[PDB]
Amino acid sequence: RQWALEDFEIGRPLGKGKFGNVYLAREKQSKFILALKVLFKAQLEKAGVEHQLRREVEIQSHLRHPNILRLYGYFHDATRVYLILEYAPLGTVYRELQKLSKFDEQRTATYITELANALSYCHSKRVIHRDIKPENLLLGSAGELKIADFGWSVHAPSSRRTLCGTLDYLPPEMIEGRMHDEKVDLWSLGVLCYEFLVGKPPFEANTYQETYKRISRVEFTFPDFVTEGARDLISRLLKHNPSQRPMLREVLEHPWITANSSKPS
Ligand SMILES: Nc1ncnc2c1ncn2[C@@H]1O[C@H](CO)[C@@H](O)[C@H]1O
Repeated sequence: RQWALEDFEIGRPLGKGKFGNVYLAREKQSKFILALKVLFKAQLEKAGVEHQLRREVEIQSHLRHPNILRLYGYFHDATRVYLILEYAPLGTVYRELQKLSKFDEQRTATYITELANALSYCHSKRVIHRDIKPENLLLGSAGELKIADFGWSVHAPSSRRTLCGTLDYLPPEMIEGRMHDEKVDLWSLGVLCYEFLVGKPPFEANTYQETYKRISRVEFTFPDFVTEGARDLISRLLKHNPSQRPMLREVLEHPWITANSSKPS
């Protein structure tokens, strides 16, 4: 229940983040393989994330889902923060997107279904992720999608804010500073589905200021190859009005999703 660094053997780095680095690790006692994410307190303090970390650790620990990355434990070096995480052999969706350039409809539909299932579970338990991007999505050995990086996640409805980072996956309401609900995740689902098929985010721009306008205006276009079934789901998800956005169940039962999805709703 209480861990120390000595209990682990550290391997190659899985990932780097401004706050920290993620390492492959093996628990000595069990030979269990897992990902160890290392954060210095000092980097952490300057930003007011110390409370943010507490929210991430608590929510992820008590959540159990096939499509949600598992947090096994946490401990603190003097002074470093260590997170013990499930290890995903197939890596990030973001990496997969770079290699394939774009995802086929069958693969896209499956990720959405898995995402939707995980989100339904999250929403049921009163959790909203609020930050869903391919960099935050991991792949299981079976190749199943697993959601991760719950830091920005919070209980809703809530007012938690845009200043620090890229706006590509943020809803108009969050960027505009209006209070937001679970619908924020539905918007994210719409952005991801578009990015998977097109290979780029719908509101992507050279400029932060320009992206802000695109999101607020909600002006996006479809390449010719995107199917009408795909367009319909995307258009429904990307709605300036959160109330107009469909429920997760609606997404799961959508004809395009049902037809092209390997995994059942
Ligand atoms: N368990 C893990 N397996 C593989 N990569 C991971 C894991 N946890 C975090 N990462 C990587 O480290 C980054 C920081 O969380 C992620 O965006 C991802 O690239």
